[PDB]
Amino acid sequence: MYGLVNKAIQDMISKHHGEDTWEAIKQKAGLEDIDFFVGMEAYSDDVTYHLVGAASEVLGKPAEELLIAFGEYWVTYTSEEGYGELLASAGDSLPEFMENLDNLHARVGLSFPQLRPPAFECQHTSSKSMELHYQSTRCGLAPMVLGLLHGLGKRFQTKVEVTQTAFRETGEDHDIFSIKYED
Ligand code: HEM
Ligand code: NA
Ligand SMILES: [Xe]
Repeated sequence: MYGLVNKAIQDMISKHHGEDTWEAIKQKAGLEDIDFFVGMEAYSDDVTYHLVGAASEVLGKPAEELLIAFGEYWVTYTSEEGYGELLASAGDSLPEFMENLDNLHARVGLSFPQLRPPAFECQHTSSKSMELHYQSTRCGLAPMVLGLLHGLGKRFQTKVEVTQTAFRETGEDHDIFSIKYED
């Protein structure tokens, strides 16, 4: 994934647990050979998977719980590290935001030529609910989508309730989430 993602992980861990913990996790992840992540440079997806697993071991939290926290953090992080206007342009409510997500990644994709973004599709079931279809080239990030939806929730001052109804992990085609929302 692009370094921006790994910088964000480093930043979340450092701010919440301190630099000493961040150095232990980096060492454990097998990355001592990397002084710093380059935001606009492509890295092997392995770098990120090794960091999550090393953080899970060192911090004693399941990888899935860290991915939910990272998903909320990403909403705030991008807005403060050069992408606030891009975010604002994708809208001012949770559902309109999700409709634009493919289009937001296409814009991100101008500047990150080698991006493999997720694909998201909405089916609106009412003015207060939707089904969200998530398809990805990667495994295991559905829990990250749960935290991102909560970050967008805090962003738009909107109560959100998210329940996953289908799992790529239990053989289903792709992950589907059921979302209820409300001002
Ligand atoms: C301006 C804001 C954002 C920027 C600059 C950005 C950029 C990125 C980048 C660089 C990646 C890594 C992909 C790669 O290296 O191939 C990524 C992945 C991802 N992004 Fe976005 N992103 C933004 C906002 C969001 C938001 C708000 C969501 C909320 C759903 C989201 C959903 C995801 C997911 C689930 C992935 C995991 C990759 C996958 O599933 O295959 N992004 N994004
Ligand atoms: Na990576
Ligand atoms: Xe992300």
